[PDB]
Amino acid sequence: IKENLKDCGLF
Repeated sequence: IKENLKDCGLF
């Protein structure tokens, strides 16, 4: 949801 991009490198 949020984690799959936040704990990768987006927002």
